[PDB]
Amino acid sequence: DPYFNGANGLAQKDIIIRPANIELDAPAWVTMDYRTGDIVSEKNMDVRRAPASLTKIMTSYIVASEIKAGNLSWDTMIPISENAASTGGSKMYVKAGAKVSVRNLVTGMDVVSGNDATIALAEYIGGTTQAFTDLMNQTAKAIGMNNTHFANPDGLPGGEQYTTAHDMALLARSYIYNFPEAYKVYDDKGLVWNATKQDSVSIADRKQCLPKFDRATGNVIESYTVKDLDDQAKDKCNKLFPKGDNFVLQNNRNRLLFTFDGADGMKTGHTDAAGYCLVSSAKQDGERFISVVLGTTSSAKRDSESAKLLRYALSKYENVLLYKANSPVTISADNIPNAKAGQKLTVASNQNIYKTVPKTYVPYLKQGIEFNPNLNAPIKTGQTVGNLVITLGDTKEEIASIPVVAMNNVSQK
Ligand SMILES: [Cl-]
Repeated sequence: DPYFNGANGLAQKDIIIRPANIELDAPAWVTMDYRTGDIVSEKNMDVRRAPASLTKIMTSYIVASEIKAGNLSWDTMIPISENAASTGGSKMYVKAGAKVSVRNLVTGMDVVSGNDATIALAEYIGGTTQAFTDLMNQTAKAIGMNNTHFANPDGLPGGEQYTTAHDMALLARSYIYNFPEAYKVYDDKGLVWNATKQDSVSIADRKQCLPKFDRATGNVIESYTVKDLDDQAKDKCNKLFPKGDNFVLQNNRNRLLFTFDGADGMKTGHTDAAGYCLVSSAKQDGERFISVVLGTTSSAKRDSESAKLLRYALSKYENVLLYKANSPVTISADNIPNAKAGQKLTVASNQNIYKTVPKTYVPYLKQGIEFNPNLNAPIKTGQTVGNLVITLGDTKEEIASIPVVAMNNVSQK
């Protein structure tokens, strides 16, 4: 175009937007992608703080492992000791001398944070609660939680007791991966618990019948309140909600289940030493993130600040396979010193580069080979010659770096 001056200089290249460093007033947090393990946001992620009921995640972790290993099943009926039934704090209200299934006890532990249920599972798997705590600390070392020490199975304060946001994210990621069925329990909205029979009722079964409960005692007054029901569906309301049976009704106190779209976990906790804490996970279009927030001064901030982290990660990041393993990258070998002029050099790594990167970076990433600057011929097949490098645009800034190995031979002159 001869009727415009300086169009090439007037044209505006798109400006790459880096994700801004998020700011919360939580003393510690971490946000991690599930499939890559990459950390996209964190503060003080290795500072040791009190665990509170996040301890119950490890207890639930060990319960799932014993089920997967065949030493336990969801159907197994555990006796409730008087020690378990009488533990204070959050209860699911299991009675001493009763038998309760693993499925019910795990639901009480995960959804209601019941200490009596946690203690009942611990006594059964470990014998004593002390022995079970030792198993918790061994399992923590095996997962790689190197800054974590539990004093008991339920997170009640007392004794040496700590974890980190990074360690809790490692535990959660392992939980999602190894125990997907047990992890589904954390998405339960609440627990409808028949304390008389010592068994639960599906929340869906409650919404069908809509029973009437005495406000002051939890005793069922009416089995069904629905105006029109089938005679046989009416009797199933009468069997699941008898007349006079005592019921306890509790919601899952992870508010994110109700407010955050795609949130399916995980666990809350609160002591004076730990503050309000939340391990949470949200999935949106195949992309799952894990967030841990520790030490907030209120439950509302605990939920507010966790949602900010999950929304920030889910909307600004992306999983990309930057390098497919065993992919050749060939270049001319003439420039490398002491090399014969005829030959070429191919390099490759047996590893992938699968990384969580900002969405805004993706169209600007470039594969590059950074050779050892002192590389001269001869070089043998299987010799390490440098790194495969992912850079951002035409700059030298590196997003990923992986050592690369020689697939050819070069002969010196
Ligand atoms: Cl993911």
